[PDB]
Amino acid sequence: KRATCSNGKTVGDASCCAWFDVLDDIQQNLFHGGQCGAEAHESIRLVFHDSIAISPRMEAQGKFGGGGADGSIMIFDDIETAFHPNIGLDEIVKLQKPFVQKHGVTPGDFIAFAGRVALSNCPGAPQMNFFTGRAPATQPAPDGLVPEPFHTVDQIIERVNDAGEFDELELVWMLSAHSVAAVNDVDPTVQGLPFDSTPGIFDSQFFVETQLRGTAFPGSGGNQGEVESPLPGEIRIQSDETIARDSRTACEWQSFVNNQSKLVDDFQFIFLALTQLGQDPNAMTDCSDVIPQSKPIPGNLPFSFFPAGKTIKDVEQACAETPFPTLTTLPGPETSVQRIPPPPG
Ligand code: HEB
Ligand SMILES: [Ca+2]
Ligand SMILES: [Ca+2]
Repeated sequence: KRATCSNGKTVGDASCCAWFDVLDDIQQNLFHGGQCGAEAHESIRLVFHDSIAISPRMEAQGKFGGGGADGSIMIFDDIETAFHPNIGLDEIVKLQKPFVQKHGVTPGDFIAFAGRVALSNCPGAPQMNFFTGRAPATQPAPDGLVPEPFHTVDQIIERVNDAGEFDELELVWMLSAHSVAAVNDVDPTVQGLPFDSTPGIFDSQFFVETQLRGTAFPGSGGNQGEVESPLPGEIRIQSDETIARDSRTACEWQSFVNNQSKLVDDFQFIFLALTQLGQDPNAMTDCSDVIPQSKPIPGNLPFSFFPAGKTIKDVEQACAETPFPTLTTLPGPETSVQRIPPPPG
C-alpha cells in the first residue's frame, strides 16, 4: 500500500514525505498564508521560463539547446534572468533560493513544486500534479528560447513545437495561466496590471476579455508588446490579442469560454508536460499527493461572464465554426481592475 510520513500523512512514495515540510514552509513564508497573489503568480511564470528553454532542433545541429525543467534559471540566475524574456524573474528566483538551500531539494524540483502549490492556492485551479527527478543543470540555457509578447504567432507556434512537440492548440491551453497573472515590466509607469479581471481566480475570464475590442491603454502608450485593452487597469499583450483572433487558434481560444471542465483538464495536462521537459517521465516519481486540494470558485456567478459595461456587441468574433456565447453581463459600472503590487524590495 502506502508510506506513512512522520507528520502522519500517507503517500504513494516514501521520497515524497520531505515535501510536506517544504509545503508548510512556502505556504507560510513565500505565499503569505496560501494566497494566489504576486509570489504565487511569479512562481507559475517561473515554471514556464525554466522549462521551455530546451531545443531538440539545436541539439540535432550539434548546439546545446538547454536542459528544460532542470532548475537552470535559478542555478544560473545571473545569466538567464538577464535575458529580456526573463525580465523581472530574478526577484522570485531570489525569494525561492533560500528554501532550496534549507530543504536540500533540487532547484528544478522546487520550481515545479512551487508552481503547483501556487496554482493550488487559486480557486478554480485543476488538481495539480507534482513529479520529482530533475537533476541540477550544469549549463545555462541559451537565449532566444522564451517567447516574447511582440513575437509573431508563427514564431511562438514554432518555438513550442520545437521545445516540447506542442501543437498550436496546446499553445492556447498553456496560456490559460494568464488567468492568474499580472504584468510588472511592460508598462514602465505601473507594476501589477492583470491580464484578466480575476487574477486571483483560475477561470476563463482571460479568454473572454482578450476577445473584447481594445479601447485604451491602462497606463502609458508606446510600450513594445502592449496593445490596447478593454478595461481600465487590465493590460493586453500583442501575442495574446493575435492568438485570440488567428484562424489557427481562435476556435480553441473561444472553446474555453463557459467551459470550466475543458479549461482545467487541458491545463492540468499541459502544465505537467511543461514540468517534465528535458526529463524521462518514466524515470520520475509521482508526489502529486503532497499538493493541496484545489478549491472551487466561490459565490454565485456563472463560470464565464462579461465584465460590467460589456456585452456581445464588444466582442471581436474570430471563430468561424461557432458564434461567441451570449454571456450574462455583471451588473454595475465598468470597474477598474485593481493592480497586484509585486513583492516589496
Ligand atoms: C506558466 C504558464 C505560462 C505560459 C505558458 C506563458 C506564456 C507566455 N507568456 Fe506569460 N505569464 C505567466 C505564465 C505563463 N506565460 C504568469 C503566471 C505571469 C504573471 C507573472 C506575475 O504575475 O508576476 C505571466 C506574465 C507574462 C508577461 C509579463 C511579464 C513581466 O512584465 O515581467 C509577459 C510579457 C508574458 C508573455 C507570455 C508570452 C509571449 C507567452 C507565449 C507562450 N507573460
Ligand atoms: Ca531550464
Ligand atoms: Ca482569472
